[PDB]
Amino acid sequence: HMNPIVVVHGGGAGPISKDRKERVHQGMVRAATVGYGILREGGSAVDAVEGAVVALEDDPEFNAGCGSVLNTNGEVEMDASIMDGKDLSAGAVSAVQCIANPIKLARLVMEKTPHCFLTDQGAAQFAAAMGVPEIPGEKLVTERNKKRLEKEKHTVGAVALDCKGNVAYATSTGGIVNKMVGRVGDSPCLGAGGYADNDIGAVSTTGHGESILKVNLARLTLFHIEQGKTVEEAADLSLGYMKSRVKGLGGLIVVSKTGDWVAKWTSTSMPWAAAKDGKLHFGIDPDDTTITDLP
Amino acid sequence: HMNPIVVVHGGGAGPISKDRKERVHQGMVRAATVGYGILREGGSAVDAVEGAVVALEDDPEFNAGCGSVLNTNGEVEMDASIMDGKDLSAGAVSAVQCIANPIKLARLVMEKTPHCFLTDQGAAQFAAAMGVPEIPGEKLVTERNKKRLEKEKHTVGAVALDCKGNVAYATSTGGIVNKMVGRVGDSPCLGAGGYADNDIGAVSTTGHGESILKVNLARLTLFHIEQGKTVEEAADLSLGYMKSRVKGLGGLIVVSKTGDWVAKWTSTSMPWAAAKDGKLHFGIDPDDTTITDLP
Ligand SMILES: N[C@@H](CC(=O)O)C(=O)O
Ligand SMILES: N[C@@H](CC(=O)O)C(=O)O
Ligand code: NA
Ligand code: NA
Repeated sequence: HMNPIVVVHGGGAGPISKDRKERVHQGMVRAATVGYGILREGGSAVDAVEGAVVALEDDPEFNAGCGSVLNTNGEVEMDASIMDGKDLSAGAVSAVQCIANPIKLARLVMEKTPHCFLTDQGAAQFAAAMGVPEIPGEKLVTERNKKRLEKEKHTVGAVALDCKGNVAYATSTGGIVNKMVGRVGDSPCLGAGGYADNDIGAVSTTGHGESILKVNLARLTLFHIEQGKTVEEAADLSLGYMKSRVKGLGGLIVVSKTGDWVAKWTSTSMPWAAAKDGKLHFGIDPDDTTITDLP
Repeated sequence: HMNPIVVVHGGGAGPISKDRKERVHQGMVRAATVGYGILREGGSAVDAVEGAVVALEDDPEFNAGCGSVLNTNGEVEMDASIMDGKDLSAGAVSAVQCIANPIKLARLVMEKTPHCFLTDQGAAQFAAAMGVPEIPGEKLVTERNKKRLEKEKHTVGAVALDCKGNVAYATSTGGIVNKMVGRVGDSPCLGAGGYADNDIGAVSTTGHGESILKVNLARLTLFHIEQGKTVEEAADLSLGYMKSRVKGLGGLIVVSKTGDWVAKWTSTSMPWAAAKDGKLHFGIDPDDTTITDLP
């Protein structure tokens, strides 16, 4: 049986407030442990990535679910995708409003529809039909995101490997601040915001969404892994190509089917945490990584 | 400088009857003629692919624009995307309504916004801003498509290389008949419905969208070329993979950076056409190709 692992991220970005680092760090910690606790029971890779991401959606320090950034209209529209590495089954939603957990809906699309990707109004209709509570549009909006929008008006994810050796990813976001209405980035798009294949590995992405789409970052990262590269080498190859070809910056987390894993980025920062073998790992800035025992 | 070449497809299909087959011919020659016309006239691969698909969008005989299949509530929902190989510039729309030419709307996304993908409500507001006409949904609904919907309950593309060596793809669709409200297929998804890259080539795909999304069919084809497989070898294996892994059928058109091209499909039939060196290649069933002179 495979030594299970979960990696998590809370979004590529620039410099982060030191005080905020503590809310983010604890955010990372709680999502990774949630993830590892679901795996602990011998739970599935899909379960673990879904659970990890639900936690980060509910945590207002991260741009997904509650605390999602605001579009040009000062409003929240969310993107999500989830993928099962066994049969490449996938679920995705784009442009969804006034709901707690985009990733759960994405999982609802994967499991309770013959499709893989629902959008905007039909995603809203699907949500209702599945008994997803509509939560007030103001409970997702925070004051710090309001001050983010005003200045400009003048993403979370997880990968897992379960005890049976399956891999999965989950990525969730409110997008980029001051985005057009109905803008869809890479997060809900298979191959871009993440990919998962048992014959290679699983990936969740973050960074400049258009650029991530343009280069199909998640799959590319795996193209390099098939071709015999280490998880690190491949991550640097893929992010380096996104920087070199289209001048976009980003980050990613990845676990291979051998359970070798890495977080690597070309944004200034990328909060990440991984749980493997009863230890929790954490980082924000490159070459600055701490490790603690995980009960 | 290179000889220009356009390849169009009219989508994967089951068996095609007598009447439909010849009508398919006419639409395909029109579109290949418009695209090639553009190419012989110093126009871009992007202009060529856009022109071809518009032709097939306007034509009620094809599943895109006028003549789109209807969703679960008798309404036309359309996806389209376009991509330029030079820089990986791209645009796309998903679940758009009440407009004749979603591919034209996809081009504006590329060239007028800083976004690559719009959906539904957002897409409509950007259409209104760009002056795209707002016709009633019914006028895109044909009589044939009314019939198939009541019967179910009980895609078009173009790739071009230009004289300047730019490659592009376009893909447009009405989706699949009786699709859930707001279901999004491969067609507006870079790497799925298509991919253009001046340094490899361009692919446009068709068939069961959910399969195409999962395997990233278009980008997968281009990967094979990158390994040194020829364009037909590339298509054979990428389509081969969609078959074994996700149980998925469809087809593609591919053009290498150097001029080579093919149409391949694992589905029953895929209407297609090509134009290069003053010749028109056309077929629907495997190896039925009529190579004729273009004046
Ligand atoms: N990839 C996200 C941004 C982020 O990762 O923060 C988007 O463009 O939607
Ligand atoms: N791929 C298209 C349908 C097709 O090409 O047959 C879609 O799923 O929307
Ligand atoms: Na959040
Ligand atoms: Na049409």
